[PDB]
Amino acid sequence: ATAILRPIGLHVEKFQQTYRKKWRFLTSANANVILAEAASGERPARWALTTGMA
Amino acid sequence: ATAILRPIGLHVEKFQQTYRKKWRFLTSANANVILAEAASGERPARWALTTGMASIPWEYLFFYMSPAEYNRMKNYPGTFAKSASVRIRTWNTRVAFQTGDTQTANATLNQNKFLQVAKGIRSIPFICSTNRKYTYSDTEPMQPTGFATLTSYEYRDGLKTAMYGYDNDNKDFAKKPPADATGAEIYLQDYLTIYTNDARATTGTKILAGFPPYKNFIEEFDASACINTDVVAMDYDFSYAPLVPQFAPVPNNLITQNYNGSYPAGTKNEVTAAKTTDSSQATAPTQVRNAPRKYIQGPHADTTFFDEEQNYLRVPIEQGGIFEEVNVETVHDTQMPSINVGIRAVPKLTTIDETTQANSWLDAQGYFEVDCVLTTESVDPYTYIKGGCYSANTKSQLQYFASDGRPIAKVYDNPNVYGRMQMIKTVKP
Amino acid sequence: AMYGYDNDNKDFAKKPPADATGAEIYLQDYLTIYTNDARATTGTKILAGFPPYK
Amino acid sequence: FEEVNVETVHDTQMPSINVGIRAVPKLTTIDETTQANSWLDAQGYFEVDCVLTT
Amino acid sequence: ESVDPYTYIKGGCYSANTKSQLQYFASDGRPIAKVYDNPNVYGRMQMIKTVKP
DNA sequence: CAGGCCAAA
DNA sequence: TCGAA
DNA sequence: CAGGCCAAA
DNA sequence: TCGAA
DNA sequence: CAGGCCAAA
DNA sequence: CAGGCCAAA
DNA sequence: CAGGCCAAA
Repeated sequence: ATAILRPIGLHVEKFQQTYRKKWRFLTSANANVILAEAASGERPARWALTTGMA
Repeated sequence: ATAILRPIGLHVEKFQQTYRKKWRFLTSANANVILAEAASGERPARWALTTGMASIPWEYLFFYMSPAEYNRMKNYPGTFAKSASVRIRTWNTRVAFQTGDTQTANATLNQNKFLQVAKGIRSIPFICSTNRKYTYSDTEPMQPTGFATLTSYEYRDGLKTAMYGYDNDNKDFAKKPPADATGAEIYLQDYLTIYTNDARATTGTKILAGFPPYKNFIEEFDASACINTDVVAMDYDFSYAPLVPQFAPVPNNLITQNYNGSYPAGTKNEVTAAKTTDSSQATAPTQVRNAPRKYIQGPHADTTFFDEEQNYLRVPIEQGGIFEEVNVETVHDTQMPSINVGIRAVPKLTTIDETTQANSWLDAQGYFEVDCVLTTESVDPYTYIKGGCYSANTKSQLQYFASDGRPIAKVYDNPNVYGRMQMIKTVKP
Repeated sequence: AMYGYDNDNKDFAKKPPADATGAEIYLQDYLTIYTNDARATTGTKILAGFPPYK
Repeated sequence: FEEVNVETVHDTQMPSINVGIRAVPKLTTIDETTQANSWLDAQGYFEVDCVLTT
Repeated sequence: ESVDPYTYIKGGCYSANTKSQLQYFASDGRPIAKVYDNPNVYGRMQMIKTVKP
């Protein structure tokens, strides 16, 4: 029995794209210093310890 | 030495899409009858010989993509149709047991059934045939007796309407259900016609050659043994077929004063040339460069053709020679083969008093399943950092334009000249 | 149509039991595809037509 | 239907079987490019064997 | 990745019903989205209303 | 290419 | 183990 | 033995 | 490399 | 054959 | 020892 | 991945 028609489904077309970038970053070596942050609104007063990793 | 950077070039993204359709066509077996066509304007008086092979419109875009696919394809600039393919298979051919006439009909179980196929008739220099629609007689539905007023554009529009239905808001929506949805058949009504000069009104010297033997250029098969068989299989790689204009490049006039500078092309022909010929031999052929043309994208774009969608069903997909690129290129004229298929008329069993062809014919219909595929490609350059896609300057495209503003395009409906297609102004829809 | 009527029914002679006779049963329920009728729609319209159910 | 037993439940449905013969166009010619205007009568013959286990 | 359905014959691309997408919205109309700038709670990100540019 | 979506598997 | 693998 | 001619290849 | 070998 | 049911595994 | 916890894997 | 365009080879 020859099949003139078959369930070929929908004609769905799928596209793929890729994006490449190269960046150069300069980061300073900050000291580890304790800074006082005042309370404001919902934020309570807290001590802050900075770190040099960007 | 480590390389932190390398010439990675541009970020060009290429998309490929394919479109598949399956159509069922019914073609009647017209008789071979000579019809007189009166002279009108530039057309001289001519005798017309009808033939029963219906044409397969595989050179047009609606044959491959639905309106939704075409509307979405409009959103991808730089869309070039790379290839097309068509396969025609034949099913059981039907022949009437007996016609409406009953006094002399002589119904018969036995039947002779022949199928004619033509592939290169349109490109033959001397045949000068064309595709026409007839008006059949009441007593003999297989005997044409004239020509219908429907042009090729109207015929293709009606065929597309039969294929894809109407809009939901149209009042005639209930008339023609979508064949692409139902799987029904579509009666083909455009058939081949051979032509010859009508010497009756000619004054002076006359050409009395008659019709050319066009039967020597067509295949013919026994339709009884062709049940469920592949008859036609054609592939066509398009030389140049821009469906959507390329991305508009960044103009160099806003940056550099050098934009108008010239540069030597050498002996190479960088500009396409139009050739005008006269088959009446009253004037020698002429080749003209710098033909009137204008850009199809950019600051001074003229997108009349694509806005009019002439390439959907009014103009064939293949448009080589029409479109020029500013890139260092080579261009040659291109055309597509013409597929004609149909059943030969079956003579009635009644006897004939004199030696001549059949006077009456049995009704017949051929059943053709057509599977068509169209493959296209698209490009997005991403040349500049901001402001969307822009293409390179060398990718700028121009199209031939008439002095009155109408673009010039190929048409396959007119008969060929010198085995070549003819350029003509597009007509506004 | 498949199983006939009860013996006390007046219409018992109309439809013999197909399970007993082996006769056929004409089917009368067929599939129907649907699409929106945009003729009376006011404002934006959906003009997609029928889906390719084939 | 739910049970008081510690259970897992998911929605269920059955496939729909549709079978039938396509209409046969009449041999008469048609003046314009469109589908068939008249059709020959046709009937398909289907033997269905069904089993249910409980 | 991208997808074009071509579900219907005419009128451009239309997707299936099951592909319909909803987004969380505040009672005032501003959509809700993830932000990685605020500190985590329970090792989890926090949903917050987007601010109009 | 039918059973809770298919363009997922 | 509300298919069933 | 169909695509810019075929009687050319 | 406006088919394509 | 006992632990979120057993007539399920 | 980075992705909805780590002292679980 | 430079020489008459590159997203063609």
